[PDB]
Amino acid sequence: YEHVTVIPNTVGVPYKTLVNRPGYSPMVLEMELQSVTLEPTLSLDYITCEYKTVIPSPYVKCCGTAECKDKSLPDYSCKVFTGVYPFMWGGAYCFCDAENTQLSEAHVEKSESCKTEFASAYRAHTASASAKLRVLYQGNNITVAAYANGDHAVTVKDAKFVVGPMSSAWTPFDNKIVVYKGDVYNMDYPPFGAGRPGQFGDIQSRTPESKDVYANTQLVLQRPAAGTVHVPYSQAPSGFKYWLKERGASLQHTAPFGCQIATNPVRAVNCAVGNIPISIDIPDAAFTRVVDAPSVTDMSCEVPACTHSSDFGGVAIIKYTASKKGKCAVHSMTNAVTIREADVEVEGNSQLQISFSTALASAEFRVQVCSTQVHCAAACHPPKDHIVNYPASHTTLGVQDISTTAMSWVQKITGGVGLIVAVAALILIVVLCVSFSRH
Amino acid sequence: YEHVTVIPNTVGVPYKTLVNRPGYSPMVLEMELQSVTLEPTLSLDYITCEYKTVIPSPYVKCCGTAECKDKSLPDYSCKVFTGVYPFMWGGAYCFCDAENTQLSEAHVEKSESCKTEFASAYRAHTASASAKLRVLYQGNNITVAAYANGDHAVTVKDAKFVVGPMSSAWTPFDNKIVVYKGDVYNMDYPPFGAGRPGQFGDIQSRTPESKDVYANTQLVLQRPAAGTVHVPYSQAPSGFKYWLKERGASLQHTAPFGCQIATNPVRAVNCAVGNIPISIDIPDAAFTRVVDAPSVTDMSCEVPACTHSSDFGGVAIIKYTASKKGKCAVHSMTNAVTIREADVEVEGNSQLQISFSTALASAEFRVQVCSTQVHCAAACHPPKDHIVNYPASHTTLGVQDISTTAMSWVQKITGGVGLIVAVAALILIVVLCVSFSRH
Ligand SMILES: *[C@@H]1O[C@H](CO)[C@@H](O)[C@H](O)[C@H]1NC(C)=O
Ligand SMILES: *[C@@H]1O[C@H](CO)[C@@H](O)[C@H](O)[C@H]1NC(C)=O
Repeated sequence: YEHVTVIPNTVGVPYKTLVNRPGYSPMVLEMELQSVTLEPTLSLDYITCEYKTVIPSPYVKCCGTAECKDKSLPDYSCKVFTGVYPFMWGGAYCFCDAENTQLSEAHVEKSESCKTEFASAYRAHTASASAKLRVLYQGNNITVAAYANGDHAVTVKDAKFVVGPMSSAWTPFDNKIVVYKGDVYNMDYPPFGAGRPGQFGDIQSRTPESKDVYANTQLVLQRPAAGTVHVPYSQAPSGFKYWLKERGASLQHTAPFGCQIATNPVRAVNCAVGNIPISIDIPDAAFTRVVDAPSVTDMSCEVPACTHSSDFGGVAIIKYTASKKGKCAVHSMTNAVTIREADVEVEGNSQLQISFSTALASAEFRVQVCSTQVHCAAACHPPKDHIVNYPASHTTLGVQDISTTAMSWVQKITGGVGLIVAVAALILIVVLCVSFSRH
Repeated sequence: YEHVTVIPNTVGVPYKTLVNRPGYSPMVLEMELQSVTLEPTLSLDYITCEYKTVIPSPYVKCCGTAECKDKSLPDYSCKVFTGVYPFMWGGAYCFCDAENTQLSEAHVEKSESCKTEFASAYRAHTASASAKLRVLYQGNNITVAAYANGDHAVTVKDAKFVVGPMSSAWTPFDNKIVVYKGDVYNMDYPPFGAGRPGQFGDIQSRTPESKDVYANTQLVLQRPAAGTVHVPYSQAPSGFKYWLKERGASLQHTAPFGCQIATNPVRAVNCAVGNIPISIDIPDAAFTRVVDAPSVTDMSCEVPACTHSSDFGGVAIIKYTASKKGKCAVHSMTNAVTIREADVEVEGNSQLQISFSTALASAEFRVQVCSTQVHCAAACHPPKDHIVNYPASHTTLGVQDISTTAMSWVQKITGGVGLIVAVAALILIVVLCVSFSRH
C-alpha cells in the first residue's frame, strides 16, 4: 500500500498521520523531524590572508649613482636618493659627503601563515537538502536518513520511504559568501584582481599554495633619516587582518528562521520553512484485517478537567467495551486537537485515560478508535504561564474558533428585524397593488 | 583611460573597436574570440554498471528437507524443490527416489569492471564561463584568458582587461545528465533506489568503490531439469549494458548552436549566443598626442572594383598627402562595412590600397584615418559561389539596404498626386465658403 502526506517543515514536533485501508485495521504513524540539512554549492572564488613585506638590504653607494631595474614581482617598488651621509657605530660609512647615493626597493609576498589561517570567498548559489526522520513503526522508534529533494528513496524494515522535495526553495545563504575558520558571512567581496587597500580582498590568492598572487598596497618609499642607514617604507596597512576586527555579526544570528550553520562541510540546519511531502509504501504484513482487531462497544467519554496549553494539558477518560484483548489505534480527526498517544491495548468492558493538547477555549471533538467514533465535550481554562521554552506547534488554532457559551450569545445576537421590515414592505406594496399593477 | 564595448558572442570573427581620446591619436583595436568554455556544476547523483550474479553450489539433500534462512543481501532469493533425482557421471547421486530435496539461492553484486567502466549520473544545474581572447596591441597579437562572468580582471602589458558577464544565461546542458567514458546525454534518470529493470539505473551504486548497492532484478528460481544436478536462474537481463546499445545521438550533435562538449572536466565550448561586454583600462603610454601623429591632406578615394562577399572582396585605392612619415590608424564608422587592416604607415604625397568586406549592392561609405574623413562610392557585383565553409559575420546587412540606382526609381515613384487633390479640395471648399461660413 502507498500513502502520501505532507507535514510542516518543523523540528521536534511529533506529527500523527492516519493511514487507513479498507479490509484492515487503520493505523496511525508518528513522524518526527530530527534535523534537516541544506548543503549549498561550493565554487571557491579565491582566498586571502595577511601579507609579508620583503625589503632586502638597501644598496648604498659613494661617488657614483645607482639605477632602478624593473622587477616582475607583485607591487614591486624602488626609489633612489642622493646626498645621504649615513653613520654607523664606528663612524661614517664613507667619505663622499654628498656625491653618494642610496637605492632602495621592496615587494610584498604571501605569508606561510596562510597555509594555516586564511579567509576563503566562495560563490555558492544553489543547495541540496538532507534530513533525518524518526518513525513509530510496529511499536518502536526507527531512524531514517535521506535527501529531502523528492528523489532519494530509502528501504527500512520492508517499507519504502520517499521524502521531499522541499516546498520552499528559500535559503539563508547568498550567491557570494566569505568563510573564516568556523564562521560564515554574507558579504559581496570585491572582484579578483581589484582589491581595495585596507579592505577585504586587499590581497588575492587563487589557492593557499599557488605561488602567483595579486596585490595593491601603494608601496611608496621615502628619503631615509639623515645621518642614519636604514630603509623607510610606506607599506599599506593590511586590510585583511583589520576585517577580522570589524567582522560583525555572524550569519548564525542574522539568518531568518535561525538555520544553524556548520562548516566542513558548510550546512544550514534546523530552520522551519515550508513543508515536506512524504510517500510511504508499506507492505501489507504490518496491515491487520479488521476481523483480527477486537471489536469495540459501549463508548462513553468524560473530561474531569482540561487546560489548553503548549503541553498535553488535556486529560480524557473513556469507558469502552471490547470483544477481546488486543491493540487498537487511536486518533483525532480534527486538526484543532492532537493526541500524544498512538494506540492502546483494550481488554473489554474497562476504561482508559488519554492525554491530549488543544487550543480551543471549549474542546468539542470526536475521537476515532477501532473504527468507531466517540464525542468529547469540555471547557478548558487558561494556564498561568505566558511563555515556555520547549517548542510545541501541535495546538494550532485558526481564525475560526469556538465562542463556547458566548457562541449562543452571538447566535442570539444574530436575530434581526429584517424579516419584519420586509413583511411591512410587502404589505404596503400589495395594499398599493390595488393601484400598482406592474411598474 | 577606460573604454567599454560589447561584441557578438562569436568565434573566429575579428572585431574592430575604435577607442578615441581627445588630445591623442585615436586607436582601433582588433579583438578575436579563440574559444569560450562553459563549465557546469557537478553534483554526482550516482553511478551504475553491469552486475554479476553469484549462485553458489546448490544444497542437495536426501530423505530430509532443507530450509530458507533470510539473507540481508541485495535481491537475495531462495527456493526449494522436492522429488528431484539427480544423476552424475558415476550414477545417481543418492538413493532416496523422491524423499530427497534441493535448496537453491542466489544474489547479485557489483562487478569489479565497474572500477574501470561505468556510467555516471549527475544533476548539474548552473555553469561558469571562461574564454580566450586575441588582441592586436601595439602591432602584435597577444593572448588573454579570463572567466567570462564580469568578475575576473586580468593584467597584461600594463593594461587591465575585464570580460563578461555573458549576456545570455542559456546553456546546452540540463539539470540532469548522464555521462559515459567520453559521451554526455541529456536524459532524466530514474530516482535512486527505484531502478526499473531492463532500463538505465537498473543497478544503483553511490560510488564505484562503495560496497552498498541497490538492485531490482526479479531473481526467480525454477525447478531443475529432471535427472540432472544444476541450478536454473531467472536472472533479469541487465538494462545497463543494453542502454549502451540504444544510447542514441550524443549532445555534441543535438546541442543547439553546436557547443562542442568535452570531458574531464565536462565543458561546452564554441557556441554563439548573445554578446560579451569588455572593459579595457589602457595606460596613456600607448596613447600618442595628436601632434605626434603626422598630418593628412589631399584625400581622394577610388574603387577599381568591388565584390560583396564573405571575404575581403572589396579593394579601395586612396591618394593621400601627409606631413611626415608615421603610423596612422584606419577605420570605417559605418557598421555595414568592415576593414581587414587596422593601421598603416604614411610617408606623404603617396597612395595606398585597402582590402575590405561589405554587403551593400552599392557601397557608399566614409572612412576615417588620421582624424580625417574620405568618401568612397562603388557598385559591387555578386560573386559566383552561393555557400562557403569558413565563417564570416562581419558583413551584416539589416532590413535597411541601398537600392542603389533603383533608389532614385523609388524616389521617383514616391511622387504622388495627393498635393493636387488637396489643392482641388481647398479650392472647392473656399469657392463654397461664400455660403460655407464655419460648419
Ligand atoms: C520513542 O521516543 C519517545 C520519546 O520520548 C520515548 O518516550 C519512547 O520510549 C521511544 N520508544 C518507543 C515509543 O518505542
Ligand atoms: C596576428 O594574426 C594574424 C592572423 O593571420 C597574422 O596574419 C599576423 O601575422 C599575426 N601577428 C600580427 C598581426 O602581428
